[PDB]
Amino acid sequence: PPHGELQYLGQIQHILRCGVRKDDRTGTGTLSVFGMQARYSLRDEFPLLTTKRVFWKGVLEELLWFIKGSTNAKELSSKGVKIWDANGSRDFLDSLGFSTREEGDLGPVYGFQWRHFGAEYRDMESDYSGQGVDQLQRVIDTIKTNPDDRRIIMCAWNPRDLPLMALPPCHALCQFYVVNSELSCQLYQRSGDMGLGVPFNIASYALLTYMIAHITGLKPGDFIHTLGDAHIYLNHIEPLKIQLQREPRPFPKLRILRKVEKIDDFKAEDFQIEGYNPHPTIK
Amino acid sequence: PPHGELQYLGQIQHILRCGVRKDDRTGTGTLSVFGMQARYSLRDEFPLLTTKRVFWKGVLEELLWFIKGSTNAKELSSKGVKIWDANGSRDFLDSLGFSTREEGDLGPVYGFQWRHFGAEYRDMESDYSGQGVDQLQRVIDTIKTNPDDRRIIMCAWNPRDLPLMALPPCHALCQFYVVNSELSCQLYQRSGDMGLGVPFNIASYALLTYMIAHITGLKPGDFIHTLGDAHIYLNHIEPLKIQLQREPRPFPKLRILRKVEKIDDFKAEDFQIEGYNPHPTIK
Repeated sequence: PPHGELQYLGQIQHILRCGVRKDDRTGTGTLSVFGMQARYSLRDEFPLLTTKRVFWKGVLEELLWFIKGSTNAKELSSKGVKIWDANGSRDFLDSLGFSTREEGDLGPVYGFQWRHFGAEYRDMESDYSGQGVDQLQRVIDTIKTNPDDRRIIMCAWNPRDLPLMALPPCHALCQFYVVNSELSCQLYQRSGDMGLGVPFNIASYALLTYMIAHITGLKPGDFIHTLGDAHIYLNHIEPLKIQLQREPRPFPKLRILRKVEKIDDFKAEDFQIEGYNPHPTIK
Repeated sequence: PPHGELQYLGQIQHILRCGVRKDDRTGTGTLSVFGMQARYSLRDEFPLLTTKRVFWKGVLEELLWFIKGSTNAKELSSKGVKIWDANGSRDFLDSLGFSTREEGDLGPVYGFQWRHFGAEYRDMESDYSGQGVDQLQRVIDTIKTNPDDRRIIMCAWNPRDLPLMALPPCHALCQFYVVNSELSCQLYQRSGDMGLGVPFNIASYALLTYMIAHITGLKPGDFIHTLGDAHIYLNHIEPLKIQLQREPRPFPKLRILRKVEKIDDFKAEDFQIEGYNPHPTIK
């Protein structure tokens, strides 16, 4: 019965052995392979990497933040997760050109894209209800009425809204799949920081799958992860070499205590990870 | 060198040997698998299904037709290809509830999105010039300026252009990757028919590569075909079993004759296949 984390650790083995140098927007060089796909099981397990601590409080905290549609990093920075705030700051904010944007305004990110697609973006405080298109719900719905639908997709990438967001989504699209009352998900990430980012995503979208299988009375299945430019920065090569050695521990279990009906009602206090024992630190 | 067709024939032995039963729309049954991804090398050879002849014409024609930005199926039938010709009648349009829809009108399909993403659609005829986001052009554009950027995505999926669209996007999106003057492309298929569909789609997106490469003085790298719902129609059971017997023949060579500068000036007679040796179909 092979372990899930070997899938992730394995992809790293590959990137290191065959990855070619490639710089980014900041020109920083990285080793990189293009086009990958891992399949983590969600069956009474939770793919929260064990060869290194994963920011669970962030994973959760941010996920709900999206569900809320909130597109103001200042509405998450106060939730105890400062992994966006630097995108709303006057400096970088105005730096992008939107010098006329309010401090904390990230723009049309996932949140607004998951509930108000195509919706003319006004502001991070502007009312958008009935405004646009909400796929997060439409996804939920379809699952319920016709789970055979092989077009239960939820795109967050918007060519129109692209040159207006704090930064393009690394999450192109995710299409849900249902068979034998099990809820499978496939996420398509365009870019992927196998070092300090990818693991945080495996969680984030394993979580959502768990939340929806909940609401829909479905049962968690397989979470397929597909990447375009899979890379790792050079700083990380050394650390990852060691972590590459650590043996993967048993994936924890995710349990929701309060039975919820409206996905929009879910609350941070509604989940509790039990059994998360990652390895100390590496650096 | 490990044959590449072993991939397709490799994904098929799985679909059968492990696929569950999953019926669909007009509801025939089919064994399914969710999450797959083959990698096809585009180095000095075109990935053309050898175990079974492929309608290279329709493939070649369809593409140029997509570049055109045509939503008129008849326009594609005119070149002697009747694949998208299903909807080319007032029978299908009304079947969805379309009256104003003058026969042949496929709606805001792919070409309309490629060239006019988010554009306001009226019908086949209208002058959509400058209306929307032309992912296609903007793609070849970015491949020349800075091919190091990881945002070369061609999204043909749009939630607001779905209810009006004819046949939903069986290619949610695709992403281009360049490195060391090499051009690679991975296509995301929300649903693929491993029987008589995938072969075509494969060749159909490999070509677009060869074209983009040629226009940007780049060399065809890899073609990552990432599938979502990969299924084998029950009908196609018996045949595909034996097709799994006839060892795969050398992948074709698509030699370009002349130098188009941009995809748009490409002509049907611009592609000469060399060495295509496909098996003799039975049924």
